[PDB]
Amino acid sequence: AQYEDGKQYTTLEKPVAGAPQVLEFFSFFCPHCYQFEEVLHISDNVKKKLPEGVKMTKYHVNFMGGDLGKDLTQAWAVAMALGVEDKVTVPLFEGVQKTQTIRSASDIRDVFINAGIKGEEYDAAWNSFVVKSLVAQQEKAAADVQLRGVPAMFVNGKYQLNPQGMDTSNMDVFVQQYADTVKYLSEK
Amino acid sequence: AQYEDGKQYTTLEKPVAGAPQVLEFFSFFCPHCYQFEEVLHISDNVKKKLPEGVKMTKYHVNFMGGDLGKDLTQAWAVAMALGVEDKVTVPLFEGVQKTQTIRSASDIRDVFINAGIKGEEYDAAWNSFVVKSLVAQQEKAAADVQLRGVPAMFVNGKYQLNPQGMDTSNMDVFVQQYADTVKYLSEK
Repeated sequence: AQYEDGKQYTTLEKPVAGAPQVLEFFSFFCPHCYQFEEVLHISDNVKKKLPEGVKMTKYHVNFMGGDLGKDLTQAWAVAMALGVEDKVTVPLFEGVQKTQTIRSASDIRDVFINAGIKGEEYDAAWNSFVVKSLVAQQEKAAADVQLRGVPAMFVNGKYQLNPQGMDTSNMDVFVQQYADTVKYLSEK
Repeated sequence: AQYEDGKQYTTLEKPVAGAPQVLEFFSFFCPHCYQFEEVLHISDNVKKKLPEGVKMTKYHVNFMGGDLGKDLTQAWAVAMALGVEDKVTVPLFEGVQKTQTIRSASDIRDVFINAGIKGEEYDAAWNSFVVKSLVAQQEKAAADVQLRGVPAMFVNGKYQLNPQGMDTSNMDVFVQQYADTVKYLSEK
């Protein structure tokens, strides 16, 4: 590939210090985020391409979905705090976008219960200051890269992936170009 | 049910002349479209309640899918041209969203071949003026109704279904409310 700023990636005007090496932002209301998760498996394929020691971080954003949007950011904080992201990502995406059965915080709670998280544990986490701090961390991270939309990925707080500039004829070629761009940027 | 403008349906500010009597839009990438068609069977339930003589039309759109999305819209034109919608809708939805076996146009072609459409016939239709025209027709219809998202349904180019307010405490009752609304608008 001939990597070029503006094509596969763009460069932040003011790089963020102490940023995660690979930082993804998403919303459970975001249609492309649904595709990135269920059909393209972007995070898994980026992980596979990168060295074993690279930290990948994934944060939820507030600006899709009204009040339920805020609740989902708090729920994603719960998931991070309990380490159950992989248990709830699909039923949260599908509950919001596919079946549209997630309408309130109670419905979000039911998803966690059905994914095996004990209700008492969910409630304790939901109300915890660990979770409150993770909510603040997600919001600050988005602010720091001046985030305007999702999905988004940032490498070393300097470079932003530009999927728009990639080939969309074949799903697996798209994923390969995306992951290979992350690898190129990571060792930049 | 007591029908009111703004409740079960809305009224287009700019009516579309010569529109199909009942016009549905969808995308094979769209999870709620999968829900509508593969789980709720909205098209089929609407059809069953429609007055005799009222035909249903269904067009594909491309909001998410880039070049592959365009391929899907052209493949849907082939399905319309060949009259094989009822043979390929299921394996196309499953292949895109569930088994992730549809990654490119070649995989779409394989679905038609497996459904009984010979490869040379699929290709002849793919490259036909009829299919080129059907692609233009799908695009133009979406533009005419100022299509914002999918799924969507329009009656007589005048009325837009509004499922948001409908009873969703029960997917069976939702389907009934939705199909009854189309029947009502068709009679108007």
